[PDB]
Amino acid sequence: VMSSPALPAFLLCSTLLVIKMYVVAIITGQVRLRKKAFANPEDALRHGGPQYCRSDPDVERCLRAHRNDMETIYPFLFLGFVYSFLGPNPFVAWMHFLVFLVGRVAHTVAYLGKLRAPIRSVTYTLAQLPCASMALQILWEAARHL
Amino acid sequence: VMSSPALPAFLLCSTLLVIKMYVVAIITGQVRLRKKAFANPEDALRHGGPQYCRSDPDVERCLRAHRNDMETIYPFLFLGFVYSFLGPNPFVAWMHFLVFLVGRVAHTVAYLGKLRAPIRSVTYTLAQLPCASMALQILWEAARHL
Amino acid sequence: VMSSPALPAFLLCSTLLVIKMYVVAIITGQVRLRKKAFANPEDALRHGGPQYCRSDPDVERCLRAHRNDMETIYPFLFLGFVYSFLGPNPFVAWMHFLVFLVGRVAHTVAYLGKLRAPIRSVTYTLAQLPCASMALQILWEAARHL
Ligand SMILES: CCCCCCCCO[C@@H]1O[C@H](CO)[C@@H](O)[C@H](O)[C@H]1O
Ligand SMILES: CCCCCCCCO[C@@H]1O[C@H](CO)[C@@H](O)[C@H](O)[C@H]1O
Ligand SMILES: CCCCCCCCO[C@@H]1O[C@H](CO)[C@@H](O)[C@H](O)[C@H]1O
Ligand SMILES: N[C@@H](CCC(=O)N[C@@H](CS)C(=O)NCC(=O)O)C(=O)O
Ligand SMILES: N[C@@H](CCC(=O)N[C@@H](CS)C(=O)NCC(=O)O)C(=O)O
Ligand SMILES: N[C@@H](CCC(=O)N[C@@H](CS)C(=O)NCC(=O)O)C(=O)O
Repeated sequence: VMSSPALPAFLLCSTLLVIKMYVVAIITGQVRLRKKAFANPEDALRHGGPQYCRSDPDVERCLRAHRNDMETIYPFLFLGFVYSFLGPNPFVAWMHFLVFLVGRVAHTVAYLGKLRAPIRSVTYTLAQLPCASMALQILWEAARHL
Repeated sequence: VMSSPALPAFLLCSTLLVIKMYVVAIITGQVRLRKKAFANPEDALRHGGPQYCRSDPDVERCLRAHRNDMETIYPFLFLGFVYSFLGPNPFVAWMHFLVFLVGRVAHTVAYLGKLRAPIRSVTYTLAQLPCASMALQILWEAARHL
Repeated sequence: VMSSPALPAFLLCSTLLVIKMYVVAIITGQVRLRKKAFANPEDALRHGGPQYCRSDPDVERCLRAHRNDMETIYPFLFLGFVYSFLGPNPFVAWMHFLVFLVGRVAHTVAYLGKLRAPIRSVTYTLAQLPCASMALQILWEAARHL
């Protein structure tokens, strides 16, 4: 874990974000049960009848949050890992990771909490900035070692 | 591949799971062709007419299985890789990886096979346990190296 | 970045593909705004009224492209990273990475550009070939080190 100075901070933030995705999965399942809105007939038949194989807007919202997480957190897992080994200034690296972590936690709160626009969109954009920064830094390092 | 004692087992299980996702992709395409249920008008027009740009419940089921795989296997790819370098007891590490592998293969069989509830849900939960375990172990290691 | 001879090429292609996914995300948002097709009521109310919380076929197409990217590029990020450390012939490794990069960029152009079938399907298949190749190579290396 001490293979580079930024790596522990990266691994902490990454793992917290993976756990935060698992929390979204748990919430999704709870909403399905409470709203009786299942995706599969076999599930519905166990939980009250075929009429409960149906869509629900709160379930759909949970799925959108989880999807957006997969669109953003998964690339961070890759970029941040690589970036950690490029010898960034450790404080600058911490700032990239913390901005991503806080932005993404805020995004889920804004999404699942139905907060007014543009709160969710701002949190998304915030969190994408350090990702864009890391991606460009990796591109320069990779290109210059070809 | 021998950078740590758990790494070969991790790479074997991971790669098998990636291949298993590719199998879901292949099945999905076959179901679209057999049910004549395409997502895009350009595809439908090549395969019999515009009426075949339509949804189908078996195609939707395949997509749900693939989505659930992306929600669970992708985090395992990250967590298990990191975990392999944390000096776990090799047998304990094997058990984490094997439980995930067997649970996830069983999940796809249960999902695509339309097995009765709660078989799929149990397989999901089974497989998530080693992921939760690895995530917490990474969190402690990362935190203690800050 | 010089931990193995193939690694710089891998990191270049990977990072370009992550950026290409971000481009799909940007396009998606622009299409939502231009078509006034938002997924959430809070978004619609900010952009003209509740009637604009609605689906749109161009938005749906963008989401399909992004989903297909997550189904294919994310596994490449894992496989290609591992493969880079297995001592492949560097030119052969470059060819795997370049075929994936070109195939995936072509896939997005074909998808978002609504190009006739089977252009998108061919690009998908093209790009999957080096992934299948890397996966099998990893499987043999992992298995033989058990
Ligand atoms: C990582 C998980 C974060 C979960 C954040 C959940 C935020 C829930 O927030 C709640 O949302 C409801 C609308 O959904 C409102 O009616 C409640 O008043 C609000 O507090
Ligand atoms: C990794 C890929 C696993 C594929 C598992 C496919 C399981 C198919 O299982 C089949 O499903 C049908 C319902 O779909 C049933 O009608 C068949 O009897 C059943 O055998
Ligand atoms: C990485 C991002 C690639 C973006 C490729 C966008 C291709 C857009 O291509 C455009 O698509 C339209 C149909 O959608 C056609 O009407 C236009 O004539 C065509 O040029
Ligand atoms: N797939 C996204 C791409 C753009 C994006 O990620 N937008 C942010 C800021 S508006 C978001 O939170 N989107 C909501 C979502 O993905 O459901 C979308 O459909 O909106
Ligand atoms: N996205 C999931 C989150 C919870 C989850 O993964 N549940 C498991 C056990 S019931 C599952 O197999 N879900 C089916 C699915 O994701 O389609 C869902 O909508 O259910
Ligand atoms: N999830 C895919 C699995 C198969 C696949 O990836 N097919 C390629 C070639 S036809 C594709 O471009 N699919 C379009 C898509 O995923 O929307 C699907 O539903 O088609």
